[PDB]
Amino acid sequence: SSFHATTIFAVQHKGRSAMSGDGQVTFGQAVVMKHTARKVRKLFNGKVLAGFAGSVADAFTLFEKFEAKLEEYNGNLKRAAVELAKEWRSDKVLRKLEAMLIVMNQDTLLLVSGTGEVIEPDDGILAIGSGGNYALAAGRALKKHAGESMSASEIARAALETAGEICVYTNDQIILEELE
Amino acid sequence: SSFHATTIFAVQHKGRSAMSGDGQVTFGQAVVMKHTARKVRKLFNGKVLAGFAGSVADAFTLFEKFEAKLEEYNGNLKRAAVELAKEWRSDKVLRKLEAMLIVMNQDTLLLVSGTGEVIEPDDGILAIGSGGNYALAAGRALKKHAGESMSASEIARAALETAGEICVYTNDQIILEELE
Amino acid sequence: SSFHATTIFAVQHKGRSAMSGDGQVTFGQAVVMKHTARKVRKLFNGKVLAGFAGSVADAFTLFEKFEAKLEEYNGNLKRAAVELAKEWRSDKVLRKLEAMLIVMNQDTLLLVSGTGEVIEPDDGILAIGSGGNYALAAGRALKKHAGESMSASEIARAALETAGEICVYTNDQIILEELE
Amino acid sequence: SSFHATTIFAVQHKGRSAMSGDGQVTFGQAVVMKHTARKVRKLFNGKVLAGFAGSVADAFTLFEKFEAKLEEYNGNLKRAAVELAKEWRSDKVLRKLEAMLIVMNQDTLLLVSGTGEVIEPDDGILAIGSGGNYALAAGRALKKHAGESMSASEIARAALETAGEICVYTNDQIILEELE
Amino acid sequence: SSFHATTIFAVQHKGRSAMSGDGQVTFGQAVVMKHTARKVRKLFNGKVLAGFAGSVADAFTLFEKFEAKLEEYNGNLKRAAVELAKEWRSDKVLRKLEAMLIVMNQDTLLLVSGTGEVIEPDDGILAIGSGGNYALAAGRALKKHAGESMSASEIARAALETAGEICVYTNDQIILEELE
Amino acid sequence: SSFHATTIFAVQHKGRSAMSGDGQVTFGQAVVMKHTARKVRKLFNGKVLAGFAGSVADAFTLFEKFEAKLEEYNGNLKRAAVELAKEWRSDKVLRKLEAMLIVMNQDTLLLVSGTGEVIEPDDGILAIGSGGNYALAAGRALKKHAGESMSASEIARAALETAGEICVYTNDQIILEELE
Amino acid sequence: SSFHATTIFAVQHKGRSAMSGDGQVTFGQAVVMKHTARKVRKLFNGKVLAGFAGSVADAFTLFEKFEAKLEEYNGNLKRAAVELAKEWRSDKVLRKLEAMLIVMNQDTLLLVSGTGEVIEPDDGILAIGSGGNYALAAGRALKKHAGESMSASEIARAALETAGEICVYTNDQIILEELE
Amino acid sequence: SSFHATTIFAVQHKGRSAMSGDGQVTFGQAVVMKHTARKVRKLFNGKVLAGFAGSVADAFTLFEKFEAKLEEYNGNLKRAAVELAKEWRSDKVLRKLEAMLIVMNQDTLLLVSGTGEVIEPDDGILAIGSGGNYALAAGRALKKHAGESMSASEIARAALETAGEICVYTNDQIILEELE
Amino acid sequence: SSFHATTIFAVQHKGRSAMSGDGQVTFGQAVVMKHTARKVRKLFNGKVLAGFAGSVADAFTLFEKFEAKLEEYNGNLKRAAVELAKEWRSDKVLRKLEAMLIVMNQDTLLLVSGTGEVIEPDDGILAIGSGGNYALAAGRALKKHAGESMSASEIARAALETAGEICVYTNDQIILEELE
Amino acid sequence: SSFHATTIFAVQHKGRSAMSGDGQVTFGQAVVMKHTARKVRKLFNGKVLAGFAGSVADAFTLFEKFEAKLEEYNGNLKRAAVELAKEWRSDKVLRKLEAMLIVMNQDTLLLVSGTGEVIEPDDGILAIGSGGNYALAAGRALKKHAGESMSASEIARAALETAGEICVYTNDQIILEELE
Amino acid sequence: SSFHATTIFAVQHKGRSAMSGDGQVTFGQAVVMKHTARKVRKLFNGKVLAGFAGSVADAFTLFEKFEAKLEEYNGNLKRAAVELAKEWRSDKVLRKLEAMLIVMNQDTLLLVSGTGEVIEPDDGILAIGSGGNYALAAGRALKKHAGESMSASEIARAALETAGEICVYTNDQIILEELE
Ligand code: NA
Ligand code: NA
Ligand code: NA
Ligand code: NA
Ligand code: NA
Ligand code: NA
Ligand code: NA
Ligand code: NA
Ligand code: NA
Ligand code: NA
Ligand code: NA
Repeated sequence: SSFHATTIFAVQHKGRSAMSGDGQVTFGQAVVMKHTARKVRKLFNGKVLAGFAGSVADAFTLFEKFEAKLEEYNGNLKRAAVELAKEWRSDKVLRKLEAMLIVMNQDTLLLVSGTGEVIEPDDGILAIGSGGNYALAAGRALKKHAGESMSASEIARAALETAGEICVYTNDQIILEELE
Repeated sequence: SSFHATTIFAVQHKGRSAMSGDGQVTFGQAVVMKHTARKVRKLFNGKVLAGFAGSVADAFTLFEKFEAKLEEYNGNLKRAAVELAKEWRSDKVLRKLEAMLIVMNQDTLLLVSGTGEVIEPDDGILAIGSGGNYALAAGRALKKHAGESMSASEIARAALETAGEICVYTNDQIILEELE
Repeated sequence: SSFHATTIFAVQHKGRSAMSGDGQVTFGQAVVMKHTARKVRKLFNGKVLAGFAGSVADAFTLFEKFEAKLEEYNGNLKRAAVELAKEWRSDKVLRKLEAMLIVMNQDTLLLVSGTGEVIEPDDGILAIGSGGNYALAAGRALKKHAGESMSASEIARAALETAGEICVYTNDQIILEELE
Repeated sequence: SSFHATTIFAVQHKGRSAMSGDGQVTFGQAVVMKHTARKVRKLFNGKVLAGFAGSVADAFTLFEKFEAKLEEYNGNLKRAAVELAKEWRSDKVLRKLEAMLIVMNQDTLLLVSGTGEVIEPDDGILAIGSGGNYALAAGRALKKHAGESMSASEIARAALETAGEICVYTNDQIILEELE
Repeated sequence: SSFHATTIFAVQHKGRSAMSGDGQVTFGQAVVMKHTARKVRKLFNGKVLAGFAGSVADAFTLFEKFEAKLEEYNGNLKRAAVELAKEWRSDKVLRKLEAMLIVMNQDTLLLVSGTGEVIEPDDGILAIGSGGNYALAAGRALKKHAGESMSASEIARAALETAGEICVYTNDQIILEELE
Repeated sequence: SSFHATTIFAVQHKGRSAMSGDGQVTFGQAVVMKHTARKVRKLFNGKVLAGFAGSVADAFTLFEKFEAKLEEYNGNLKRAAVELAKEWRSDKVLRKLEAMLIVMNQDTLLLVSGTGEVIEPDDGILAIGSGGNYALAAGRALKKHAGESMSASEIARAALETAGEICVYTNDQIILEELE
Repeated sequence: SSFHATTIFAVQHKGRSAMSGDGQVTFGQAVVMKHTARKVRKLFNGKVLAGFAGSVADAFTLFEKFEAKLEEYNGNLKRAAVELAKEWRSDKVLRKLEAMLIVMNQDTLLLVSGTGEVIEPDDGILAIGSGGNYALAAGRALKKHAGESMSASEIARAALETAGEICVYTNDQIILEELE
Repeated sequence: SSFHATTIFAVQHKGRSAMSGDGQVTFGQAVVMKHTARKVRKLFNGKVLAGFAGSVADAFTLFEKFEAKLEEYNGNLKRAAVELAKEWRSDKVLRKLEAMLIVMNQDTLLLVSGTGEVIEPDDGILAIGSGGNYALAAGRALKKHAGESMSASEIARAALETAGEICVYTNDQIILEELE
Repeated sequence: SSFHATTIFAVQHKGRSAMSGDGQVTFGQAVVMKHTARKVRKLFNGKVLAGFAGSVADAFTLFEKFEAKLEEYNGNLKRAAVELAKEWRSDKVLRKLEAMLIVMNQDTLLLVSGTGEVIEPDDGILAIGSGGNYALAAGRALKKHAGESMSASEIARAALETAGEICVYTNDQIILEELE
Repeated sequence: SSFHATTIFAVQHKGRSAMSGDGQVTFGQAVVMKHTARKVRKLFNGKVLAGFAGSVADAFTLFEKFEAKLEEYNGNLKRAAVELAKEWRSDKVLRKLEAMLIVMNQDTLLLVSGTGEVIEPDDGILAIGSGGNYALAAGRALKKHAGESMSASEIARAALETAGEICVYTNDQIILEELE
Repeated sequence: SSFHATTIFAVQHKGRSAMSGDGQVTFGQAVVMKHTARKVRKLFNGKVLAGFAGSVADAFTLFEKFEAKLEEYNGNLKRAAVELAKEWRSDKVLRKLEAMLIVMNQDTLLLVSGTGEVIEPDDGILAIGSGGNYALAAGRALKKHAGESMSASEIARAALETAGEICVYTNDQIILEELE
């Protein structure tokens, strides 16, 4: 695709879960078409945060499917994720997607891919999209050297701000959701 | 090279001259290193405006060769430009440069390239650099359909503003210079 | 070349200056030959810090050329750098080096490059090399949201630590130098 | 994919079997998302060791298929492995996987690939994945020249350590399983 | 070129210094033209061991050049090595060589490259050439995990045996030099 | 070069010589910087028409040189052309130019190139530039099937109009010179 | 394929319709196999003219599909074409053909393509194939500046004659068909 | 494929029909695997000569297919040839063949291709394969300029001799079929 | 695939039939995984020798398809080979294999490829695989110039030895099968 | 360059010498600018025939150099030709020319190239340029099989005609020179 | 260059020295221009045999440079070869030649390349050129397995014959020189 993924960051910190994302939709090398896209949402009656950085048709397809697996498996995030991955990597159309998916609940944080990966981080942080690695670095750092004086939302928010500031493909229209 | 040119816009409008530029310095595909670069300057005793979007050492090599060409052909901008163009494109190293130069005095506005082009626009507008074509589109549009209500500086600033809003390689730290 | 550049991070914070770097020397895609390289040094009687991530033969040529420039412009970092850049971009050989130089005295921080760039950052941080952008994201973030409880050297070290943890070309063998 | 395979090593030495593997999950050129993956498992009631460096949806599809072949051919490692190969290679999707499979019981050791290869080594060692070749050379050297003073598990862990030290894609978070 | 570098390994271990090398000279992808090439020599009245895996016309130009720098700087391996590198990286012809040089005296081991690298290993071992990395993994594995019962020349030899056994560009015709 | 040549057409018809050219200066694939460039001129006291489609620095260099050969050889177009070609193809800088030169006088029409060609057409028509082949086809046709009711200027003019109408790289700001 | 398309030109002028084409069949870069191919035909009882420059097997499939479409929409050229285009762009095989179709009845001229284009020209001329754009330039020109002394068939023939004379892939073996 | 087509020539001349072919089968760039291949056969009770220069599995599939179309359309070379082409170009596998088919009966000569070409030559001669063009030039030269003293089979043979003598992919093991 | 083919050589000499192959299984460019592979086997009850260097799952698909064709065609080797070729070349996956097949009985020796080639040699020798062309050159040379003093099995053995000596992809662990 | 070489043919037959050449000057893929070039000339007072398909500035530099060698070595065609080659190939500019030179006197016939080749044919014929290979095959066929009924000049003209008929880059405007 | 190297083979066997080469000069991919070229010569007064398949102007530059080194080093072949190599590899043009040199006297046989290689074989055989690797495999095979019954000159002759039989670039017009 000529559209660049947006940037999504997620973190669990002191009993709190947050997921932040910017809104920049770039087409081609350089042209911004939208500034405020919303690529982070709540699923399963506000019990789960989901972030998909690709197109909305692919986001909805994956959200619906993940919702159905969550019902079929009684809220078990890990199982629903593994089964989604299995389906995703065998689907002729969706498998080729570059954009990844982050799902999280109260207990755990997961990265799902179209090549069929399901990855649980070791420090409660995942990041994806064009800016994802910069936000990853900024959050990891904030949580380790400033964890005590910052929360999960202040962290998700700062990580994305740092990334907007260095990534040309990430902007400063930050959307932030938390689980309570 | 891995450093992107900043964006420069120039306009002659109703007797006034102005030049503007953003400050975004990007290295590689996506990484911003500086936000407030200055690449628009006054030369030749505040009588010309010059804009060069490439590196500093090339800026000084070119600006010095330009000064010398002016104090050689009696302040004639067209002739000094042409002769700088002749020497630029025959220099083993400098002629490979992608970055172009804009010089302007009270009377005329010129683009100079290291392949030896000297171009004087038909509509009082030149633009170069990563966003230069978006600034060119914005400024031409304002000058033709809203020129009666905007000054040369208003257009200069407004063109850069549009360019920054749509081009990932151009930001909102605008620097503007005017003659007189 | 096949040899990757090590990673170097520089920061001015609260009147203090620091510069860290790792020691991983990687050859080709994936083969580490050395873990404890020293690519950060003091110059001009311990008044400036210099980091160059390229080869030793190029580090010596550039550290000696900059030494000449410093004594020839009496300690003035900016004028030395600009003259270094002009020399570096004119040199048939050294002009092609991808690796860059960071120089800093107690007043200011500069990046110099073989293409002839000289860049002073806006927020007192520079970083270069393989893991540079991760270290730059980690450092910018800690300064904004944890500046009031971390010093220049603590930030330098944590930004290199963050970078080594996410970047395969950056290790944990950190060298840190400061000015008083 | 963009995800790099982890490193897996297997060895039969003096009647003992052992398999080691690291935890590094690298995405794209240089970015580590996970440090502690588990890609080495036990199957068939602790009679076989299986290593698969790939994604988990793929690793489960293969561990399931192989288990089904092992019970159909009554624990015969080679018969199950050959029939796995046939099926793997005639699968429109999984056939394309770069990630290979190592399987072993108390009697032998076999690499299996989506191209349909089934290879038994001549010297009791296989290794695969990003760092596989470095593990192989370490492992083989130790077996041949230090084999009276190291056991299978000692060698397995040492070959992976050696590989972790020289390969940027292999870390030091070593998981080791043996056949009791 | 179309000719592949042979393989060379060096190690310092319990006061002893050894350097081993194979003899396989391969032309193009796959044709072996010689099997007993000698690319390991003693220089400086049997006090230094030098190894260069590229062509003879280059290996002599470098050995002569290196030996002059030694007579000029009175046995100082490090100094001569750096001056070699300086000269080498500014030479129009020799700067482009892929093949690298290893020099070692009783006290130290050094890799020199035509891009101007001078690298002392942390662990007493260097290896270069087609099979260099395999020999590096082997020798490192031997020294760490079977160092108390193996000598420097015994390791040099073994690391090359392993390299030859797994790498198609490395044969079993080994040459071995040591310093007492 | 990123600049596209403009389009030039030339014709001798019933004792008349004309040369027409459009004014579109395109940079990159698609961006028009100027509409009215003048790339056809008179040399040698209005006795010769010259058309060069490249940059002005190259146009002037070539016009001056051609002027000097014309004086050195007493107006002989063919000889001055051949000597220019010889000089042009040996000059390290100019030889690589893509744009060609058309010169004509009362008696004859010539195409000169940087690879050293001098070509006299068979039907008194030459064309060059982005649109040149379309203008060539349009003129050839006009002169053969409508020669009697159209002159050299009406032909040069129509050929360029046809070409503006089908070539995206040629526009309708036509400049036309004739010899009397 | 290696086989080049012949050249076809179509024109409505003064109530008259004509369609010409050459017969050069070129294989590969430069080898002519045939000089007198017939790629222009009459259909639907001599009321329409069809030119297709591709292979005979594709000419028959498309001339028969268009025949079906014509009887199924009662002579209406535009509705037949649009339905042909939809069918052609859906077909797994024929959809990739570079060659295009020109159809014309006494009312109108259309171009149809495998990508599903249907284009009616603005000035009553179409052309396709190897020499198509030269024939299009020659024809457009003769109609504008010699329309009042040339008929539709005379223009068709002169445009193909002009094209053959400048295009290496177009010969002089012209076939012309008209409607009364 | 890696296998090169052999060479085949056909000619009709003074009521006689001949087809000649070499036997060289080359694999990759340069390795000859057979010298006496027979790719010229008689079909349809010795009434047609067919030649196909690709592989045997393809040459039989086409000869069978062609011979069925002949029994179905009662000896009509042209009709069967067109239906062959229609079928061939819609076949998922055979459509991709580079190699072409020549069929000729007493009255006519035809080239059929898998892109659906059916071409009758103007001058009684076809040639295909590696050396086809050289044989085509030779045979054409013989027929025109030495036709009154050479027979059809004498030309087929000579055109192949010449082809073999100048083309590395064509040898001198000639097979010759004729119809009375 | 990243697995190179072993080398296989067959010969019929003085009424004896022989086929040899080495055992080297190389992965990627240079890494040897196995040294004693068996790619030469006896089929159809000790009556045919078959060689296939690819993977064992393709070996068995092909060795089953081939038995099934021998029964269909009453042991007629050439017919079965031709029908194997037809089905191999139309198989969507197998069609793409680089590895070729050699089959042989008492009377004849064929090479079969998945592009549908079936080649019987003219001098009683075929060879395939990595080192095939070396083994071919050796055997043709021994057979022609030392034929009167070697047996079929001696030549097959000496050809593979020669190939292993020059080809980095061929080794010295030779398997030999004969037919009475 | 973008300009294609013209076709030149030379032949010695029964004591007569003759050289033919066409006139087509093609630029880029397909565009003919000239139909009647003259690239075949007489030198040295009508004792030698020279053909050079290239540009005229180059063809004159070579005809001049060769004439100077012919008078230095007293008409010795081979001595002059070899010394021409040496000089041609050591010329920083002309050495790169694809266009080759044919020269002949009453005794022999020689191709000379900027790579330094000097080739004498075995059968009295050379040909060069775009259509050279087709002329060669035509020429050779006629000489060998029709040589008692055609002279050198008859063959020369016939080989070029044949070449003009099959090659899109060669026309029928044949210039012929012979040694009286 | 578009001219392929002839094939050259040298051998020392039982105190006799021999060198053979074919005569095929091929231009581009496939066109044979000469069949009897002489690339094997006797030098230094009948004492050394020299083989070089490239052009005669390079042949003579090299054969002069080599004489000049033999005098300098008192007929010591290996020394002259080594000094030739050094100067060849630093020559800006000759450095780039693909053709290699074989020189040989009564005592020794060397291969020299313009990348500075000098190789003395271990089994008395070298070969270079298009068919070199085939000639090498043949000769190694005749020497080792039929050595006791062939002379040096017989092997050289039989090796080139074998190579010509399999390699499309090698022919059967063999030149043989010996030293007593
Ligand atoms: Na940004
Ligand atoms: Na922006
Ligand atoms: Na790391
Ligand atoms: Na590591
Ligand atoms: Na080996
Ligand atoms: Na236009
Ligand atoms: Na033409
Ligand atoms: Na041949
Ligand atoms: Na080998
Ligand atoms: Na032609
Ligand atoms: Na041959």
